Amino acid sequence: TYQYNMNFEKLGKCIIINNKNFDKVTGMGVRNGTDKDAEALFKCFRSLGFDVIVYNDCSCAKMQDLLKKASEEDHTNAACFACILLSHGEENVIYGKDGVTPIKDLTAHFRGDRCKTLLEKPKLFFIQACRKIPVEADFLFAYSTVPSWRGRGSWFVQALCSILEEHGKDLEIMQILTRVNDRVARHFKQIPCVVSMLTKELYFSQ
Amino acid sequence: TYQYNMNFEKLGKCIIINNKNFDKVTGMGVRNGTDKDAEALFKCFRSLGFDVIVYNDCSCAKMQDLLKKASEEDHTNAACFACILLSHGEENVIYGKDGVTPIKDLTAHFRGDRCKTLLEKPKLFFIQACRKIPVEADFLFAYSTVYSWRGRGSWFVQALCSILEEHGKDLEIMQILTRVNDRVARHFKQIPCVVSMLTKELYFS
Ligand SMILES: O=C(O)c1ccccc1Sc1ccccc1S(=O)(=O)N[C@]12C[C@H]3C[C@H](C[C@H](C3)C1)C2
Repeated sequence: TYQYNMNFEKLGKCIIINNKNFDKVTGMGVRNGTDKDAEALFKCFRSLGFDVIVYNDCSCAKMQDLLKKASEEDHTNAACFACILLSHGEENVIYGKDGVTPIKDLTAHFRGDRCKTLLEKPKLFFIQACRKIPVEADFLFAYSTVPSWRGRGSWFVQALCSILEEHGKDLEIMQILTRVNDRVARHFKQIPCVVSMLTKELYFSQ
Repeated sequence: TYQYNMNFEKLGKCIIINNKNFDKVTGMGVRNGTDKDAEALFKCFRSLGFDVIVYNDCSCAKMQDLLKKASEEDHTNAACFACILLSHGEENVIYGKDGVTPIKDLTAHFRGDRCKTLLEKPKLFFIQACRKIPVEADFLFAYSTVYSWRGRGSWFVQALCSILEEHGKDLEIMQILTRVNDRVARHFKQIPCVVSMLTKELYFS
């Protein structure tokens, strides 16, 4: 009634996009520790139940392509869809190897009026970068820093993954991300932000 | 450990700001039924434990001031502090009688480096736009929209109050708001947004 329904063949796709290396032209730098964060995330979301795919040094044009192609896929048998972005960022834009794409444009592909197969199911978006059913319902964003600090990993992620490894299967999504906020805030300063359009409670299990 | 602490003399002040009437020179419109919502809200946050106070048709002047005066008060005996805005809106700006004041201005007053006594305590902001602890930690915003549609109440408020009317004292803040995001979407379509920098679970008891 109040859980999001999990009685699905699969938990879902989980697209990690690990941009470490950027063209000189951007002025952005090699992002060190991102590899440690893709691994943490890759493994954590494997354990959860997600069919993880890690993209690497992904270009703005292939960030926009692979998410569109992922939204055109059939999700009829998936409980949700996660997507995880590990790049550089500015107000309302994630970076690629060749430039910047608006984050809203990347997520738009999974809107209800486009990705009918992910209707009524959580669309999760986690971002580590420096900054008659409605369509935008059943979305959720976890940005690393309120409008992002990290070779020994990054704070938001080291923490996100710690918390999923233990309570990931026994705690609601907001209970988790909240605990990730306290962890980042106390020590790991910055504070992570969480936007929820979710209309139900998201447990990754039973 | 993981719940926010409520063992305080008071739950906190709750400033409701009910802009129904907007000046001619300003171009904004009557938001009619905001008084049904403000009252709806007055009772809900009254039952919860809040010292709700309703100011009506404020100036952008009065708002930024009225929130500055509020941040400077003493909360050592308060568990949190609530605030509710019922005006017209556009992007990162709230409206008044004389114009618009950016919302960051209203909230900044309660940042960790300003209001030492509401530190590590929930700062709650509910907003209906019709059309080593960090500084920005422990705020929560509930916008009514990501338009926002409304006499006879408005959808966002109607639901928020219903859900609190019952589950206010036995449900975490995010669970409540998650239900308020469901009712607004299905029963009526638009969707409310919820921003949490909370670092703990917020129960009103
Ligand atoms: O500094 C505080 O006032 C502040 C204090 C505590 C929490 C957040 C903030 S900011 C703020 C305040 C109110 C509502 C939303 C935000 S926000 O988290 O989304 N931050 C921005 C930062 C810039 C100015 C304005 C519009 C846009 C760009 C986003 C607020």
